Amino acid sequence: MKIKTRFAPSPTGYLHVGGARTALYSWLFARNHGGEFVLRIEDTDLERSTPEAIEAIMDGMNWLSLEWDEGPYYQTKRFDRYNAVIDQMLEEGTAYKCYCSKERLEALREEQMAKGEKPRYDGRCRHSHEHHADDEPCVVRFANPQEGSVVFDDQIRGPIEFSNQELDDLIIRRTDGSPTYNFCVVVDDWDMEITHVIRGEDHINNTPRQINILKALKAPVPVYAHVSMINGDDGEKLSKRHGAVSVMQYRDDGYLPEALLNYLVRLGWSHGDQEIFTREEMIKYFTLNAVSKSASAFNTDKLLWLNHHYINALPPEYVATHLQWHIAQENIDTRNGPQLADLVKLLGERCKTLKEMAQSCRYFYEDFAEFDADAAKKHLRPVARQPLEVVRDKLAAITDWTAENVHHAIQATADELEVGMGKVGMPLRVAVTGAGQSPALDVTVHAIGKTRSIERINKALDFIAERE
Amino acid sequence: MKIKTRFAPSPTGYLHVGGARTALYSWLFARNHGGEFVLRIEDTDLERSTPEAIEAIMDGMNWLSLEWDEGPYYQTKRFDRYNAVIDQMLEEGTAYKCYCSKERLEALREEQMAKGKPRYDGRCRHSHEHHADDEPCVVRFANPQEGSVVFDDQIRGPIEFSNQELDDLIIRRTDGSPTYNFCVVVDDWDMEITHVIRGEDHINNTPRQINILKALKAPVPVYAHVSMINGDDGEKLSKRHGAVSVMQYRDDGYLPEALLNYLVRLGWSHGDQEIFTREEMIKYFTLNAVSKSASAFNTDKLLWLNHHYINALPPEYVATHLQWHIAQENIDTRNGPQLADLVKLLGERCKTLKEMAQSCRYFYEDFAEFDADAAKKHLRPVARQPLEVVRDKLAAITDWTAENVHHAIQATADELEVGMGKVGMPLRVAVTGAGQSPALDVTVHAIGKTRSIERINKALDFIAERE
Ligand SMILES: N[C@@H](CCC(=O)O)C(=O)O
Ligand SMILES: N[C@@H](CCC(=O)O)C(=O)O
Ligand SMILES: [Zn+2]
Ligand SMILES: [Zn+2]
Repeated sequence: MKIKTRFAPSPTGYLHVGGARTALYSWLFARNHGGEFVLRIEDTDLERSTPEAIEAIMDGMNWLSLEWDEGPYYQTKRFDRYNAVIDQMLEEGTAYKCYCSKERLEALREEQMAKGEKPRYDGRCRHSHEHHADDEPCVVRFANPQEGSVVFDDQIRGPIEFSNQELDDLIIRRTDGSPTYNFCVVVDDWDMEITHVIRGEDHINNTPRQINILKALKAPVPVYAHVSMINGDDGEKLSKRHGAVSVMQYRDDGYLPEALLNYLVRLGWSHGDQEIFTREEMIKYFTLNAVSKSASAFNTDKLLWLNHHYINALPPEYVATHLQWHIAQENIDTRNGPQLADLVKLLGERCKTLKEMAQSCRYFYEDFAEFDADAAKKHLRPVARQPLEVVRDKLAAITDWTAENVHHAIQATADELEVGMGKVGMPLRVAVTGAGQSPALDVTVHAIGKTRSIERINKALDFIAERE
Repeated sequence: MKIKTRFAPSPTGYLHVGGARTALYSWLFARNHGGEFVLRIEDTDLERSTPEAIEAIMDGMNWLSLEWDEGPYYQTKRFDRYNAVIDQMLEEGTAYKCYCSKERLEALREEQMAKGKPRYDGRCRHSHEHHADDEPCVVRFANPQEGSVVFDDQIRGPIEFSNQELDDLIIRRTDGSPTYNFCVVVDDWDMEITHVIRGEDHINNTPRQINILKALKAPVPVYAHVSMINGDDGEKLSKRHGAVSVMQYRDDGYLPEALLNYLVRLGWSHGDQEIFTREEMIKYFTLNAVSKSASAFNTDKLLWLNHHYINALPPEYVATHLQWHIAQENIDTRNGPQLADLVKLLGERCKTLKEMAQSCRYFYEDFAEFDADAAKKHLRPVARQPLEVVRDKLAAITDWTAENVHHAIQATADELEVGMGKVGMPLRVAVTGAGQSPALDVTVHAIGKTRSIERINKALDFIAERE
C-alpha cells in the first residue's frame, strides 16, 4: 500500500498553470489509491522564495481545494537531516570527499567541452591516495556506480535508459556546509516515503541521478512519470504573452476553480467520451497511463465556455460564494437587493465570467445618479409618462410580490392600453436599470424592490418632464 | 388515437424562423405518437403567394429535413370542395344566406360603435323571404348564442369565450370565394387532424373554428398555441434583430441540426440538457413542457450550438453542407485536401461554415503575396536557414503523413539550435501566407509536399531582398 505522491514546486512568485496541473496529477493519484498527498517547498533559491512567493503557492492550492495530508516541508530547514545522511554515506563508502579546487574543476569542464565530450567529473578524488585531510576545506561527492545502467519505466514517456558512463559523481555538499539540490530531493522522497513521482518534463535528466543515490543508501526507489510541457497558442512553451499564466490571475479574471481544474485535466489526459468531469469523477477515472506524451496547446476560448457552463451547472449557492469576491472588486453595497444565489440565476446565461457578472449588476443593489445618455434619448417625451404612470401604480397593487404577478401586471399595460410591448417594457427597463440591456423585464423589476421600482420610475418621470 | 398534426403556413415570401419552430412541434408530435404530419398551403393571398414565395417554404422544410406524410395541399385548389360543403350546410339549419348590402353593414357598425361591440345582428338568421334569386349576397354561419366555448389549450391552459361575443361571421364573399376561417375548418376535418399546433395570434380564431366543428357533426381537435418569438427588446422577431429566414442561416453558415436544436429549446425545456439529436427530440418531447411565456432569441447561444455540431456530426456530413459555402467563396477545390478532412482541420477553430469556407483558400489555391505584417515578423533573414533545412527534410520522407512531417520539423530546430517557434512560424507564414493556421503537422501535410517547396522557395526568393 503506502501510496504517497508529492508536489514540490520551486517558488516562482506565483502558482504556474503548468505547476497546478502537475499538482493535480499527484493529488488525483493519491486520492485514487486512497493514499497521502505531501506538500514540499524548494525554497533553497533564497531570492525568489520570498514569503509572498511561498504563500502564493499555498493560496493557489487552497483555491483549487487541493488539500494535502502531510506538509508543507521546507528545504531551507532539514539541513541537519541532510548533513546527517551525508555523514552516513561517508562512513559506508557510497560517498567520498573531493579535494580539487575550483580552478581545476573549471579547467576540467572546458577541456571536456572542447574535446567534444559531456561535462562530467572524472574520478581523480574518487579513490585518491594523496592524503590532504582533516583541517583542509573540501567538498564531498557521491560515488556514482560505473558498471551497467539505470532504467526506469516512466508511466508517461515509457521506458527510459541512462548509461552510467554519462552520469558523473555529482557533488552533494559545497565548500560550505550547505548540500546540493539533488541530494535534498532524494532524502526528502526517502524520509517521506514517496512511491510515485509525478513532476514536469525538464526534471527527466536528474531522475537517473536521483535513482542511483536512492539505490546507494538502500531506499525504495519510486516509479517516475514526467508530464510533458504545456505549449501556448503558436506551439511555444506557455508564457505570459499567450494569456493568463497564474491560477490566481484566473481567479481575478472571474473564473471558478472547477472550470480551471477541469480544463487542465483535459490537457494531455483524456477519457475519450467526456469533456466535463466533477472532482470525485476525476478521482475515479484518472489513470497515469492515459496521460499523453505529446504537448497540448492552451485554448483560452474553450476555457471561457468551460467557465460559462460551470456557472449555470454548479449550485447557485456555491457560485454565489465565488461571486462575492468580484462583487467586492466592483465595490457594491449588496444590502438592499436580491440574494447572491438568486443573482447568478438572473445573469447566468448572459455573462460567461464572474467578473462580467459583478459588473452590469449595480442597479440591483444601488441607486444610479444619472441615466445612459443614449438610452435616455431613446425614451423621449412622447408617450413616455402615459405607459410609465399606469405600470408604476399597477405594480404596487399586489401584496404578493412575485415575478409571476409582475409579468401579467406588465402585460396589462400595452394590452389594456393599445400600444406595442416594446413601447412600455423598454422605458420600464431604462427606468429601473438606467440602460437598455437587462434580463427579463418581469424578473429584473422583481429582484429590485417595489420601493426602488416606483422610486426609479418616478425618477424617469421627473427627467422626461424637462421640455422647459 | 390516430394522431395527426398539421403545419399550414401562409406564404409570407420566405420561411420565418418562428414558423419553422411551429412546424417542428407538429412534426415532433406526429412522430412521437406514430402519426402523420400533413402539409397545407394558405395561398389564398395571391399577391404574396408567388411561385418563388411558395417554393422558399418547400425547400426550407427540406433543408431542415421535415418530411411530411400527406400534402402539400393548396387552398387555391379544392375551391369546388369549399363550395360543396357550404351548399350542403345551407341545406341544413346551421348556415343561412345573408342579403344585407355593404351600406347597411357600415351604418350598423357605426351605430353599434355609437351605442354601448361590432357584432353582426341576426337579421337574416330566420328570415322566410327569399330576398333574391341569383342577386349578389353573402353566406354566413349561424353561431350558437347560448353557453360558452371552452378549449383546453395544452400550452396556455383553459381558455373560454362567451358565445355572445362570437358573431355570425362571413363564410362566403359576394364573389363566391370563401373566407379564411372556413377554409381551415373544412381542411382539418377532411384531413382528420387530431392536434392543432399553430401560432399565438390564432387564439381568437379558435373559438370560431370550433363552433363550426361543433356544428355539421365534426370531431373537435385539441389545440395548443405556441407563444411568439420575441427579439432582443421584447418585440416580435423582425429583420432588425438579425437573420429571420431559415435560408438566411444557411447563407450565414449554419447547419440544419444546429438550428432545429435551438428552436426546440425556445420555450420547450427538458432539464439541464441542451443538445438533442433528431431521435432524442422525437422521444423526450412533451407538449405540456412548452412554456406559455415568450422566449427571446439569443444569437450567441445559436452560434455555440453550431460550433458543437460541426465537430460532433460526422465530418462527411458536414462536408456536404460546407460545399455550399466553398462555392460562395469561389475556391478551386481540385488540388487541396478532402472536404471531410478539411472539417477535421478547421473544426475547433471556427464556429460557422462561412467562417470555414473563409480562411482556407491557401489549402487549395496559391497566394500571390504574403500578409506582409506576419511576414515582417517571421520572414527576416534569420529564418532563411531554418527554411532551407525543413524543405530538404520534408522531402526525405517517402511516406507523407502528418507524423513524419512533425519529425521533420523536429529534426529542424535541433540540428540548428533554436526555439521551435522560430522555425514553425516562418514555415507557417510561408505556407499559409499569414500568422494563423491549425497545427503545422497537419497544415503543411494537407497542402502537399509539392506546393510546400513552391511556397518555401517563394519565401526564400522573397526574404532574399535584404538589399
Ligand atoms: N521543484 C521542482 C520539482 C522538483 C521535483 O518534483 O523533483 C519544480 O517546481 O519544477
Ligand atoms: N397560415 C397561418 C396558420 C394557420 C393555422 O395553423 O391554422 C400562419 O402562417 O400563421
Ligand atoms: Zn576532485
Ligand atoms: Zn343580412
